[PDB]
Amino acid sequence: GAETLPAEYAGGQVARGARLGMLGNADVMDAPFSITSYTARTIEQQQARSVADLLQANDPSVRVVGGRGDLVDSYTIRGFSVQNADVAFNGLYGLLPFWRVPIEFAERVEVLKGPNALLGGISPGGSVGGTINLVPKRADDQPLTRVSVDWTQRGQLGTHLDIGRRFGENNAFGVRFNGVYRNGDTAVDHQSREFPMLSLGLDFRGERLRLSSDLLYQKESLEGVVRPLLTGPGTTHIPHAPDSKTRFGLRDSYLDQEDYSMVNRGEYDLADNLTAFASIGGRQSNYETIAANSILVGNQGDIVNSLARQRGDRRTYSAEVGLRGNFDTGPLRHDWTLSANRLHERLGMVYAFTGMQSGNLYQTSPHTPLPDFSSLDGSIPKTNETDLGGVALADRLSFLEDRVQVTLGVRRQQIESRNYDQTSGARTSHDKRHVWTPMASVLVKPLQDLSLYANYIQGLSQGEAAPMTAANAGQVLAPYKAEQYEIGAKYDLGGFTTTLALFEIRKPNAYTDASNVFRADGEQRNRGVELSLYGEPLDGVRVMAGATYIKPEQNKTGDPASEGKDAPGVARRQANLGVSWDTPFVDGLTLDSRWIYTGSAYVDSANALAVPHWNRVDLGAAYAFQVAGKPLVARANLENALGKDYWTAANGYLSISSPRTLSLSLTADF
Repeated sequence: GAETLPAEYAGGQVARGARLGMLGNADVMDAPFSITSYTARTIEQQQARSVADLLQANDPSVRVVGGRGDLVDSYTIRGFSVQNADVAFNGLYGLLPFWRVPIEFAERVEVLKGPNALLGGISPGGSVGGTINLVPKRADDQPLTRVSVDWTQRGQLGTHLDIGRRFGENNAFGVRFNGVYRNGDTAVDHQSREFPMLSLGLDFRGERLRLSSDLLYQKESLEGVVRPLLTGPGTTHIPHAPDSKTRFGLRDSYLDQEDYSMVNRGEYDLADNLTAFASIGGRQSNYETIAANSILVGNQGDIVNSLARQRGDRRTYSAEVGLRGNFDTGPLRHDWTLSANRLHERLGMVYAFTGMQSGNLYQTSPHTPLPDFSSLDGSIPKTNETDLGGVALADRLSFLEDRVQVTLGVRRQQIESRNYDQTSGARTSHDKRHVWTPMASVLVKPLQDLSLYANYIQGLSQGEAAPMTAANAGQVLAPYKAEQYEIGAKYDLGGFTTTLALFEIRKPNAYTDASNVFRADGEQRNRGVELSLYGEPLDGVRVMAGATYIKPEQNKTGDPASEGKDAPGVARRQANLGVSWDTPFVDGLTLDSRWIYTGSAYVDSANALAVPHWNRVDLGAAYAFQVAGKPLVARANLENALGKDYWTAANGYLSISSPRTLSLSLTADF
């Protein structure tokens, strides 16, 4: 089935299948893309709380800008920025917590590398680096009553309930509830965090009919918000990163971020060569913050913090409907999908920038004045409306008993947004566009467990508005069409798998020329090679290793200083090594270690400002034992065990690393 949960691979850390958007789930060995699915088992073993926690620790292709002390995580994949708002939910956009996705309710977190506009449409934030997909927990036939308690430096106390029950004749119905409450001081100076979460995974399992509904409520409240460090006019060197426990932003910043959503999905088998599917969901996202970005002033660590209040009221609806079928034109099997999607968003977004307070990278900021932001009080007016919707047809041609697979598709994508000024209410822009966007893949299986593949596919981003400073101010440009070519090979030796991939991704780039006209005349050309090994190559020894190399070229700019230079915030070299070891010498004891490597990178387009490479080491331990007949598991996770302080580079700013962070938990199944 297209929505069948793919099985766990050897080792139980990753799965052997992942979603290919409108196409449904495909086995890794049948997918002409680089897909990785991390399992709930990994999530629980590493005590990962967010998508960022999981992905940066295990995946060679994914690095996190922002981080858990900040209000937002974003993800660099294949040398392109991926917004947390572009994280899909069973393939649907716009239904997960906007700024940072929690995963304690997640059965799977999947990564499809590279653009994928044919498979799932444009994503709302316009990301093209890759599509992260969450699969929610479902109720197993065997009843589950799981309670865990946990502690995290410095005083975060947590409880997590995971309760699953099936009812009705033949267990047709399923109910899975996750509830988390986590509250206390974080590991960063003068920061505390409250986090309630509630989730329900409901499903109906019928003969010709499958239904599901997911409800999520989540809220993150921070006292103290870590924020980027921006480069300044006369920045000549990047100062060395402060101690990660230091908090050099606005002392009395706060965040209150709330999201709740519901999404109903279903399938109906019209015949056993035809299935209809539909989804409809909505999300409310409430945003409140006062915080400051830090800006370098001078070169020896002085900063000025620039304060801001922001408020957001965001209302999103997201739907899809379609048919999946199959027939035969002789020796060719056709597996076709016709699919339409529709996203509509109403956004109220107000902001005011006031306050410029002196500070220093190496000093936790003192209590400082909060300017009066009373004007933004009251009702949040509407400032944006967005409507995205497309129709897509795709055909997977199988021949020679599935050893050769050719997939083709085309999508017509509709993009439409309106903007309204926050103070005056005036209509400032109405962008409306449509683009066709196709794909073609070929996958050949010379050996039953060796796949070779190639794909071509595109990414779509909405065009930018020319800044208020340019000779076409406020004009909204046509959408940016990214193009991916990829080839690679996957080899599955039973207990472990090796992959390789070579890709190029080209995408237009917008800047203002010498005539002060804003145009999309730049191009980024990212070519890369990716190597991966995962699985259980020895009994009780699970390994997840990988390495990436990319040349991220600014192969078309207007300036000789940046022409042909590296895209900022994209290291050329990155690597991950994870080992999980069941000790034959203690019963129930498992030890884990991870090494995360990120090469040097640049923050500026002329590449005059380099930040160093960095290394992170995690250590973990899990102890499984019985009391009164119940299974219990005590766990420890030590992130950034060496207490390394480092900058993660981005385009014009840097995110400070998180400190050494120990988390302890006890889990009991009743």
